[PDB]
Amino acid sequence: KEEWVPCTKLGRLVKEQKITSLEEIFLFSMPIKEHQIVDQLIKESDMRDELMLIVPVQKATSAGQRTRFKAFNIVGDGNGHIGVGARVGKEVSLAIRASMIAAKLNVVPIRRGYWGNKIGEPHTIPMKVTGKCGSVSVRLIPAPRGAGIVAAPVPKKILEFAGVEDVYTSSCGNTRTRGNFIMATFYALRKTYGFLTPDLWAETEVSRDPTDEHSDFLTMGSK
RNA sequence: GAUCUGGUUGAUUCUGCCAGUAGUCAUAUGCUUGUUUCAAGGACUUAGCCAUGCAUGCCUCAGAAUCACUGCAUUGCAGGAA
Repeated sequence: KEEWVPCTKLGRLVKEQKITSLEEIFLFSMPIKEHQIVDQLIKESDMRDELMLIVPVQKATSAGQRTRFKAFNIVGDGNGHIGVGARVGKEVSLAIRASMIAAKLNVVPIRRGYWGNKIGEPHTIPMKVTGKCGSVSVRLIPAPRGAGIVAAPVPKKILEFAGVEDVYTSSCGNTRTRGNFIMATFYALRKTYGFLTPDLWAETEVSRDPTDEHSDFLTMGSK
């Protein structure tokens, strides 16, 4: 690795021990634009990467074609973090790198609940949801203990990395376009904190953004 | 186990069929085979045609005994065929 010097207010606060988790970030809903902030606050040997898809892309020109590779990369942790990203390069290893980097800036937390009696730790989404990308759409359905992941290959990875165990699924549209299939399943998971349930409502006391709190630091850093 | 993949373009997103995939006391047809338990089997086309043999008879203490029938006894007794 070649070293990090932060260009963001956020990044400074992460690079010293003030912000010690990604849930502080997630709360006040600040954007992450330096991949090193996800590296810093998530322990190593607990991230699981992999490449869902690598694929050629062309364009037409005079004399012949022009070729550019492309790639999809998915990343996350079984405590409820996941992201996805896809990018392009004119060589192979390029697109690989650029995907991984992208993916670590679309990290989003995932909420889990129960199907029935509340015992143990949550193994399943609390509700039905949907996502749509392109024509192809995806629906995720709660299921009881031991039901397991009943899904196609493509979705099953998304779910497994999230920390969702038992589930069921179904889809419509052309599911054979893989890039859209991925992104659909991703948009699905997101919306479990996008929906409001009697578990919550209470009008919680709200808190100041880390920037306000730690403002002392960031002033000195300017000088 | 409330699931999918390949094929229309120079490349992309759809619609839509074709092809792949798993069962079936559901039948046929090739290749192949060491032990044991269990079990369907001329229904599909022709409810078309049939050689030969067998497939429904029955007697007890208790309906009719002169077998010219059998045993024992010697003029009676017990079996008793068709």
